[PDB]
Amino acid sequence: GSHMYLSKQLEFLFYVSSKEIIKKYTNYLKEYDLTYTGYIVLMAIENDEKLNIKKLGERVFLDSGTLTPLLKKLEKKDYVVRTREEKDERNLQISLTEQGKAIKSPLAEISVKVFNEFNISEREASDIINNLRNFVS
Amino acid sequence: GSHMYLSKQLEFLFYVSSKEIIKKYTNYLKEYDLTYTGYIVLMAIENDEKLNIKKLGERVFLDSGTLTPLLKKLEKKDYVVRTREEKDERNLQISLTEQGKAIKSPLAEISVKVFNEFNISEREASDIINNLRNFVSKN
Repeated sequence: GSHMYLSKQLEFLFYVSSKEIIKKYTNYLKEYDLTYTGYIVLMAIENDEKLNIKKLGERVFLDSGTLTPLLKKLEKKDYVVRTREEKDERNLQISLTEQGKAIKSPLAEISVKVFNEFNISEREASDIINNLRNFVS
Repeated sequence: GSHMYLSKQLEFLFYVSSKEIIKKYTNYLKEYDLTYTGYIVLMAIENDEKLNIKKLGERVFLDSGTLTPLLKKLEKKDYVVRTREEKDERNLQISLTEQGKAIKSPLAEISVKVFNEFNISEREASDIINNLRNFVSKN
């Protein structure tokens, strides 16, 4: 009732919620040699798209400290291509490779599998969506 | 139907709410030279508790990869200490120091400030709480 108690409950429940979700993603993704964050990046890059490391970090809310080594990892696995620009070799363009393009869409099956494990009704899921949408406004 | 649709919305919204939340905690934690994960570890350890890096890792959903460096960093700040119980020295315990249990007092003020920023009603907050409590409870 006090905002102190509600805030501690919100803190706890958002933390555990997101961590339980991520743990399930990590389990499904391990056989793809992917982390949850690597998954998020591949899904965020739109297939015919070329984009800057800074624009990608904004879309996905990661700083260059995290993205940079992640991209090299993805580049090693041949899911992303990191092409240095002609004039400024510092500046990098990021795009999906052919297999990076392909493994999206088996990866697109994973979200259904993760959330079905929580066994909530469509109604409960719609309530959570409406809760969180209003929350993110 | 709607399972594919609903799962994408849920994924997105849990991802973005977590980023928005952590961003606000990070702001308030600058003062204290603590990372968000640092804050979470300090609050998770009850003032007079001893526990394994395994068990602490369970609680805060962190593996040794990430916890090991975190603990040594908190230990050099003098907030935590690592000890082995004489009954079984194989068990490496972690517990809070005196000044590690101390500054948990001003840190405990942060959560109210963070969630106040979203400007939701007590009814909305209570409903979020009830819905997430239902979600988490089946693990």
